Amino acid sequence: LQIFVKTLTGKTITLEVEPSDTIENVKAKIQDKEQIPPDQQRLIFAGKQLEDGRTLSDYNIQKESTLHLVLRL
Repeated sequence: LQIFVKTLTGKTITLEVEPSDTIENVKAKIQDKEQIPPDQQRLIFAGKQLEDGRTLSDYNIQKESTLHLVLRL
């Protein structure tokens, strides 16, 4: 399963994910590609900030969904 994350430079990266992946799991995938610690990451889907603990399927995030990475500090 693949989703897009718009990166700090406006660039797009694709992430390979699973439907039951947690938001913490997605932040760890972004840490591996962009080297931003998960605690400095805020992830947005359709204007709403995603929270650690919940899964992609919990937010109805599906193939080709786009998350927005913005930095906290």
